Amino acid sequence: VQIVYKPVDLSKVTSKCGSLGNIHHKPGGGQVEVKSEKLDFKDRVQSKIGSLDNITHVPGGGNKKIETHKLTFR
Amino acid sequence: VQIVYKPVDLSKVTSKCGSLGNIHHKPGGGQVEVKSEKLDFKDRVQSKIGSLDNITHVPGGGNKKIETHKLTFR
Amino acid sequence: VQIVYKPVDLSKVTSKCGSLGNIHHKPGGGQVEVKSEKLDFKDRVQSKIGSLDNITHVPGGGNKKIETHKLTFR
Amino acid sequence: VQIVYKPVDLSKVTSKCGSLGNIHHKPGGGQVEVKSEKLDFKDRVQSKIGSLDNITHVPGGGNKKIETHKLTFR
Amino acid sequence: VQIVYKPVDLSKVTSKCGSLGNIHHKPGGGQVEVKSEKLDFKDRVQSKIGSLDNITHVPGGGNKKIETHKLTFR
Amino acid sequence: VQIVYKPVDLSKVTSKCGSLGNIHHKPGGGQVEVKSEKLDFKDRVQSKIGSLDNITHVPGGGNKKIETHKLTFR
Amino acid sequence: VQIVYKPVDLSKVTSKCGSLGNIHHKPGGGQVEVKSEKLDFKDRVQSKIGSLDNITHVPGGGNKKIETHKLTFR
Amino acid sequence: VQIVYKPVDLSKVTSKCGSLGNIHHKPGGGQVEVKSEKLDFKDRVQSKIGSLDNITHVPGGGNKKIETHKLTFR
Amino acid sequence: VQIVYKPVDLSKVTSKCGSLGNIHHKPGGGQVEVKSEKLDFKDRVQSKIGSLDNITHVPGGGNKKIETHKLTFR
Amino acid sequence: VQIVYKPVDLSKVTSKCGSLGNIHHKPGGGQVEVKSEKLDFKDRVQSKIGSLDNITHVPGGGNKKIETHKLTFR
Repeated sequence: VQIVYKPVDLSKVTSKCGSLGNIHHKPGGGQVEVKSEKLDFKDRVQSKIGSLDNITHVPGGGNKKIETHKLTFR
Repeated sequence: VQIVYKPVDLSKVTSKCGSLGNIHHKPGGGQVEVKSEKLDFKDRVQSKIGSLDNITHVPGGGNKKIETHKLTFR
Repeated sequence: VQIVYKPVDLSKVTSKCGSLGNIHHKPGGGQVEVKSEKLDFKDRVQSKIGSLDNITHVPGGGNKKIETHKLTFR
Repeated sequence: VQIVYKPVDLSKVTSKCGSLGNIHHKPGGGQVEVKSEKLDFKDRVQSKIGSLDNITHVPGGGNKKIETHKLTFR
Repeated sequence: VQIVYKPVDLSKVTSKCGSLGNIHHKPGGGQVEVKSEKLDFKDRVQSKIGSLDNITHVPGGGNKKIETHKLTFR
Repeated sequence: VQIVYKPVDLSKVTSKCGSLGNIHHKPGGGQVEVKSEKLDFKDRVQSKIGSLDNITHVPGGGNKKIETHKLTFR
Repeated sequence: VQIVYKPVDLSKVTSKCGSLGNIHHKPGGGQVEVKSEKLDFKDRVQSKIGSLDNITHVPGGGNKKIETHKLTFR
Repeated sequence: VQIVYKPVDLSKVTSKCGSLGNIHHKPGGGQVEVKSEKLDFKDRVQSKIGSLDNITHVPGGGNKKIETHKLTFR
Repeated sequence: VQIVYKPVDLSKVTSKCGSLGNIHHKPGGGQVEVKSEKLDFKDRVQSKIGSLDNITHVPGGGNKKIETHKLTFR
Repeated sequence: VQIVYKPVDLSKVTSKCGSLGNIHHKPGGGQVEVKSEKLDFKDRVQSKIGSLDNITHVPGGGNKKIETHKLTFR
């Protein structure tokens, strides 16, 4: 029983951008009304209730590598 | 019983952009009204209830590699 | 019993863009009204209830490679 | 019993675009009214209920390769 | 019992576009009214109920390769 | 020269209504596009140019008497 | 030369309404686009140019008497 | 030369309303775009240019009498 | 030359309303864009340019009498 | 030359209202953008340029009498 785990990974992620100019985020907010009474969350819940919200994201490169290696022997 | 796991991966993701000009995000917000009473979430729930929301995303390159390697021996 | 897993992968994703000009996202928001009483979510639910929402996405290259390698021995 | 998994993959995805000009997304929002009482979601549900929503996507290249390699030995 | 899996794949997807001019997406929204009471979704449901929605997509190249390789030995 | 102006006017306008029930005015608006260059209005002009508009009028009685008495001696 | 101006006016306007119930005015607005360059208005002009507008009028009685008495001696 | 101006005016305007119930004015606003360059108004001009606007009027009685008496001796 | 101006005016305006209930004015605002360069107003001009505006008027009785008496001797 | 100006005016304006209940004015504001360069106003101009504005008026009786008496001897 011989298991050889040898992932040869050569990877490059490259973003080339000269200049990012005028980014204008001007939002006139509104109205959010939320009515509830009983909220039950047990395990690993991500919940946003009644949000007015503004996200301006300007990453120079925004590159993301996700690598998962799982080996299980039963 | 011999298992040879040898994924030779050579990968390149390349975005070339000179300049990003005028990005204008001006939204006049409105009205969101949500009525509930009983909310039950058990396991691994992602829930957005009653949101007014504004996302401006300007990544220079926006490149994303997702690589999953799973080996299971039963 | 010999299993040789050798995926030779040479892949390139290339986006070349000189300049991105005027992107104008101006939306006049409206009205969203949602009435419920009892919401039950058990496992791995993604749910958006009562959203008014504005997404401006301007990636320089927007390239995404998804690679899944699964080997199972029973 | 010999299994040789050797996918030689040479692939290139190439988008060449000089300039992207005026993109104008101005939508006058309307009205969405949704009435329900009892919602039950068990496993792996993606549900959007009562949304008014605006998506402006201008990727420089928008190239996406999806590669799935599955080998199962029973 | 010898299985030789050797797909030699040489593939190129190429979009050449000089300039993309005026894209104008101005839609006057209307009215959507949806009435239900009991909704039951068990496994792997994708459901949109009561949406008014606006999608402007202008990818520079919009090229997508989908490759699935499945080998099963019983 | 004798002018006797004696209009004996006895007038009654009567509207009897018990109850006015559900009046529902929900119109999905559309699009109006009007192009002109030179507009000249001299005396007593009433002009509506490029209107999208919604009028809900529910008067309890809506009674209107118009009485004009003109006597001219030359 | 004798002018007797004696208009005996007895007038009653009567609206009787018990109750006015549900009046619902929910209009999804649209888009109005008006292009002009030169507008000249001299005397007593009433002009609405490029309006999106919503009027909900619920008068209890809405009764209007207009009475004009003009006597001119030349 | 004898002018007798004796308008005997007995007038009553009467609105009787028990109760005014639910008046709901919820309008999702839209978009108004107006382009002009040169506007010239000399005498007694009433002009609305580029308005998005919402008027909710609920007078208990809304009764209006307009009476004009003009006598001119030349 | 005898001018007798004796307008005997007996007038009553009466609004009787028991109770005014739920008046709900919730408007999701939109977007108004107005472009001009040169505006010339000489005498007695009433002008609204580029307004987004919300008027909720609930007078208990809303009764208005307008009476003009003009006598001119030349 | 005898001018007798004797307007006998007996007038009553009466609004009777028991109670005014829930008046709810919740407006989600939007966006107003106005561009001009040269504005010339000479005599008696009333002008509103670029306003977003909210007026809630709840007078108990809202009764207004306007009476103008003009006598001119040339």
